[PDB]
This record gives sequence, C-alpha cells and structure tokens, in this order.
Amino acid sequence: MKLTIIRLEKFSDQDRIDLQKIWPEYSPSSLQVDDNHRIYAARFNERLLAAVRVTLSGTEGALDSLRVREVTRRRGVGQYLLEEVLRNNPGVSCWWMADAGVEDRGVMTAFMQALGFTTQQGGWEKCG
Ligand SMILES: CC(C)(COP(=O)(O)OP(=O)(O)OC[C@H]1O[C@@H](n2cnc3c(N)ncnc32)[C@H](O)[C@@H]1OP(=O)(O)O)[C@@H](O)C(=O)NCCC(=O)NCCS
Repeated sequence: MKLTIIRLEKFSDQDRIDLQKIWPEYSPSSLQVDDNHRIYAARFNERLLAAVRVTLSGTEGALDSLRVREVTRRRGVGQYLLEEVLRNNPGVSCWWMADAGVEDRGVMTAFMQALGFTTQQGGWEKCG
C-alpha cells in the first residue's frame, strides 16, 4: 500500500467535483496553481484520500490547508504524506504551517506534535 501523491497541474471537472467534496465550504474558484502555489492530491487507489495545499514561495514552505478523509483519523496516510513532502522538497528549511482558523486544531496539533512540529506564536513551525 503506497499513497500516490500527485501534483495538480491540471484540473478536470471530475477532479473539480471531488475537490469540492473535500472542501464543502469552498466555492469552486478557478483552481489555478503556479510553481509556488502547489496543490498536491493524495489519491489512494484512484480516489482522493487526502488533499493539501503548500505555497512554496521561493525556498519558503507555507503549508495552509490539509484535509484527509474523515474516516482516515489513523492510517499513517497523514504523516506519510507530510514526511513525503518534506523528503521530496529539499533545501526548504523553513516549514511554516498555518492554523487557518481550524477548530479541529486540537487534533491537528496532536498530529503535529507526534509527527515532529512545534507551535510558535501563531502556527506550527518546522525549521530543518
Ligand atoms: C486529523 C487527520 C489528519 C488524521 O488523519 P490521518 O491521515 O489518519 O493522520 P495519521 O494517521 O497520519 O496520524 C495518526 C498519527 O497522528 C498522531 N495523532 C495524535 N492524535 C491524533 C489524532 N487525534 N488523530 C489523528 N492522528 C493523531 C499520532 O502520532 C498517530 O500515530 P499512530 O497512528 O501510530 O497512533 C484527518 O482526520 C484529517 O485530515 N482531518 C482534518 C482535515 C481537516 O478538516 N483539516 C482542516 C484543514 S483546514
């Protein structure tokens, strides 16, 4: 079982629907990425199991939003994905994770602490 993390360089209307299924509060924008704003899609067996948006502004890593499917509250997928990103993106020493006003942040921080992130003055930081 390997989580296939794909980079969303092109958005079909099929992807469009499933993305809105992951973010039911998000009105369908243009869905437009660049070499900095990089949206990665973790598809486990063809289907979206997790979605994360990382804005690599230069060599700085800004992690905004991350949603794994609700049922996947413990299946390695989340940490696997985060580690995978940090293992395939070298040089980026400053990983900054936004809180995004998430209320499941209690659970999120528990995930963060057990994975290897620290909370500093308004968000999670991982310099390394
Ligand atoms: C929270 C969430 C990431 C758990 O997803 P996941 O892919 O199962 O995460 P993992 O399986 O990698 O993490 C389980 C590990 O995280 C840590 N952890 C601690 N508390 C945890 C918790 N309450 N839930 C999940 N992981 C937790 C542990 O180290 C655990 O390791 P273990 O399985 O060996 O015990 C998933 O439910 C999710 O993404 N939901 C929220 C998406 C969302 O709405 N986010 C807002 C973006 S605005």
